[PDB]
Amino acid sequence: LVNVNLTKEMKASFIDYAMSVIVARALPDVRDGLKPVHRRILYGMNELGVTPDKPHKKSARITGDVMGKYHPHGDSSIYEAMVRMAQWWSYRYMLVDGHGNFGSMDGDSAAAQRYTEARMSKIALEMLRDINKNTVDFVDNYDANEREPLVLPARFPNLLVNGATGIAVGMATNIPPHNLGETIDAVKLVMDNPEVTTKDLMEVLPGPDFPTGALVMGKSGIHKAYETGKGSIVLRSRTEIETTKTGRERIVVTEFPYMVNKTKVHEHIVRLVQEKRIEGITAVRDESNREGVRFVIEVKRDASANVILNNLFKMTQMQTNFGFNMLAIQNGIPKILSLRQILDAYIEHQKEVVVRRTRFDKEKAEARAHILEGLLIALDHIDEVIRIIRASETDAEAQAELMSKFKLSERQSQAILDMRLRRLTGLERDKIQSEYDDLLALIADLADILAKPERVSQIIKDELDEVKRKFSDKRRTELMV
Amino acid sequence: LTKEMKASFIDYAMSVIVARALPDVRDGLKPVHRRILYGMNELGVTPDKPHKKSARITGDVMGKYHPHGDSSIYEAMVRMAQWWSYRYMLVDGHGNFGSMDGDSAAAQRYTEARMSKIALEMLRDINKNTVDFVDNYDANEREPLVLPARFPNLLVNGATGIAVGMATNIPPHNLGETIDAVKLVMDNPEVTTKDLMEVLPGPDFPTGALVMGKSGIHKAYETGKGSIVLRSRTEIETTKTGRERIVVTEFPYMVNKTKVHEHIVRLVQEKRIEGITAVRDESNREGVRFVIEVKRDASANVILNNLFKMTQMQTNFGFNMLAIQNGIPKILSLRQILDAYIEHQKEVVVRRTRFDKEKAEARAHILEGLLIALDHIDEVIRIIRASETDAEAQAELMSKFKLSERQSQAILDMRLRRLTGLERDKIQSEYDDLLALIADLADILAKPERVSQIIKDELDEVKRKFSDKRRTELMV
Amino acid sequence: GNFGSMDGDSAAAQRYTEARMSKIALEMLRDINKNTVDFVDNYDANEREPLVLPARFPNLLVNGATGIAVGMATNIPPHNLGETIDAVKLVMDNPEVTTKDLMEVLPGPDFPTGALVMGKSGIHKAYE
Repeated sequence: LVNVNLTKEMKASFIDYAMSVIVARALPDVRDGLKPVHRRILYGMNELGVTPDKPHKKSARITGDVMGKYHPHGDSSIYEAMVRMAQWWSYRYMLVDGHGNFGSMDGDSAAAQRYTEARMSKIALEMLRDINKNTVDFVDNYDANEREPLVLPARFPNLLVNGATGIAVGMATNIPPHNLGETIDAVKLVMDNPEVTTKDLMEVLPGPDFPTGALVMGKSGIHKAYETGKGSIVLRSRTEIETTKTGRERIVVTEFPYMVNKTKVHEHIVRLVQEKRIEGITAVRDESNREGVRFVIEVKRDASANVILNNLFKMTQMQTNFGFNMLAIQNGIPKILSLRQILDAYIEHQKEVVVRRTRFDKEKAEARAHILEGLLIALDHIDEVIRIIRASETDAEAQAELMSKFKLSERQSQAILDMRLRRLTGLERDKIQSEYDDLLALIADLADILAKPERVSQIIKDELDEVKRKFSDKRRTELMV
Repeated sequence: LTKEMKASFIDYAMSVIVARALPDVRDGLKPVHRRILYGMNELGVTPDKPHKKSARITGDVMGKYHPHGDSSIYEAMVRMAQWWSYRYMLVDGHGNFGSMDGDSAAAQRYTEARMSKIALEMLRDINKNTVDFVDNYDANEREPLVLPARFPNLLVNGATGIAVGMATNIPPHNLGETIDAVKLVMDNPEVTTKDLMEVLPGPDFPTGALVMGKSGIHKAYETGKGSIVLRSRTEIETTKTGRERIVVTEFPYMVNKTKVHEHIVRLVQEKRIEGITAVRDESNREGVRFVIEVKRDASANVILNNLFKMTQMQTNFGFNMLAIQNGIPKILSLRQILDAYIEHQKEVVVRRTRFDKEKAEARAHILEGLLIALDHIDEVIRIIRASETDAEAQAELMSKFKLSERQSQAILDMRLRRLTGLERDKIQSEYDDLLALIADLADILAKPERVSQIIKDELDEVKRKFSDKRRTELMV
Repeated sequence: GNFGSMDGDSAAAQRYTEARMSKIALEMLRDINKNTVDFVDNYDANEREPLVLPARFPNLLVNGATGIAVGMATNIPPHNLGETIDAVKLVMDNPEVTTKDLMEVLPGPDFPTGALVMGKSGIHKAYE
């Protein structure tokens, strides 16, 4: 069978086994927290240029395209994450704009692979634009040729606020979600104020949010989990007693906390009927739910319906003991972070992002500056260089005489030599001079941004406010003590 | 009314006859086959690349024109692959085409073909405005009504017409014999029919036969009417047991072996010579082994004359020998094919000369502008520095020297690489070369015999490239 | 598909041209093995085409014809089939019958819509 005798290669293959199973499935990353397959989806959708501006497209074709541009990995988790980042209700924020059959929230994952027709959302335009941006190393695949980026850089801790699902690999962890607006607020307060305290930002930060809209009670678990990320908290559904025209009372729920089925709990209600461990209950009904979710339990008189609500949030699954585990990974090794340290690593990432983008733009401007330096030096002593080309013979003689007379490089001399008559009007000569000084002003501006670091902070805050303007984030949940 | 009905009769009869009856004198190439070769040249894919297996070619053909069947277009393809029927050669192909056997190759697109070697030089000079064009009914692409030629294929491949008024037999001939006939009529406008007997000893076949007559050939090349003998080859050899064995290789043309053999079996089996149960007619993939053995107490020659009376081993092959030119049919003789091909090639060469003068004098005008630019430069530079517009620069150049608009703008098309003096001498050298070639073409245009010499040049080109002998062994 | 019923709207949906035939060609012609009709050859003169349509049936006598504007005009007006079979079989078993006694067998020239016919002098002229 095995007959493998060398324990050393067993240990080495076992370390690669463990770390590769880590790297494969979902991890608390530095910059996106995502699966690498998510990164694959995003980078393929970007570099194919499939915008939401353009119309919809059959997406299983795109799935096979990305699968063929990448490794021959299995289709299952691919199509799973394809659905998951198109599910509007599960992830708090919108990524993939599907068009087909999914199942709403009640245990029917419709998997119509033929009908896989979709687009994306407009938030990847805020997520990543690294076309020219020297940011991230690449790994090569098909006989080691074609790029794949290591990480997903951004200007945005959105995926902090999204939430994570990486549990069964080694030890368990997740990321519970918040909303974005007060996140922007507390972040900018740390930006302009690098020496703030936790609880004063808890004054800025409400509870961990949920897309359905949850009733939150208690803050001791909030105190523990904003610090150390461990503990379960209690969650209740928006549930009311309503009187009829007859005086009969009605238990009316609006939503539920996270990871709840209507139908499994409904079967559990029918159990509780036939289990004969709860009384009073008459009608278990649910209709018209697509204009708005409306599930109604209706109970006879002389029953103490609020005590029955107490019995619901004691024994039924309507009560939620929602636990946290945010056990981080920063450059491979597992860690654990406070809410400050997350944003700190975000800050220094934005530092490196804007610095490297500015240096790429710097080298753009420097190269074009050397171009226009050569142009203006050609404009200096024109007829002498006319005599030069009327005299000399070769590339070597021309470059030697131009370097002796004007101290320029070879490419500069040849770009001089590539000047035609139709770029010899004094109009375009002074337009060269004008755009030359424009780029000089841009170089000086970027050097001034290199002088002081806080301009980066200010521009980040500006475009955070732009995103919060285009993406107003009202609340949906409710916190109590 | 009835005059308009007569107009419809005349015009529609012209449509049908020019459609599917005899082609022009100028090409000898039927317009179906003409468009086959034109679209296969406009495939562009060389015969050097391996020849294709597709009906996409014929789909573009049917997009070029709607017939009463593209299966007939494929029939035209296959009948131009019939080397055993139509001579050398118009198809570079691979697929099933059979022989003169009764073969049915239903695999239509499954055959391979592309351009052929003779077609390559046969249809050059499209890029020289030599031949006129007409638009299709589809109003999108054009087509030529005639073709340029490098030989009278009229004589190379014959004609087997249909009787719309009457059909037409035209026999094939030989390559180099036709070349010698061209040279003969070129050197002498005073040739005779015996001269034609010299440079053409006789019409030949891709298979071979025997033509015993002489004056039928004489009336064929003079009157255009007459019938000949087509005879099978006969070889009388000795069986080891004493039988006058008959070996046959050649045959009359358009004569399958199969039904002839069946009628021979019938004539045996109708109370006649029945002891000839010896018909060894096989192994014909090396050649033709059509061997019988005459029975004992019977001579071979009587059975030979009886099968000549069966009109299949000896056949009166007639000739109608008609043609189409200037919208009319015509009874044929030589100095008509001959002078027609001569003056057609005159048209082609002279119009090619005119087009080459067009290109050469246009480029000469360019290099005029180039050398006049390279005379004096820096003053033009400094006056350009006193300007800000290419229209102003054009007006400045018109004030400076005599140029064209194209010349002025091409002088504006000068980077700094253009500012040397060696390339001045190079442009001057090619300028004098081009002036010398223009004067050469003008002197050739003031030379009638030089055209004939160019015709001799192309004849010697195709003669060094190819030749063919008389495979059809003819005794008279 | 789409045709238009009888009121001047010839629907010509060439894309929608989806069809079958009727079961009467099984009575019309079965010449597979049947040495009946010469053939003419087309694409470089190879493939068959029959000269005529033989049958066992004068059905197309009873159908009707439309050949008018070519030279002079002619048609074939239709009958029905049953009394046609009757009068034909009477001529078969009786080769020496008269016209009007078969007009006793043959009603007027028929029409598919169902027409009111008056008069028989034109019937006398046109059957002759």
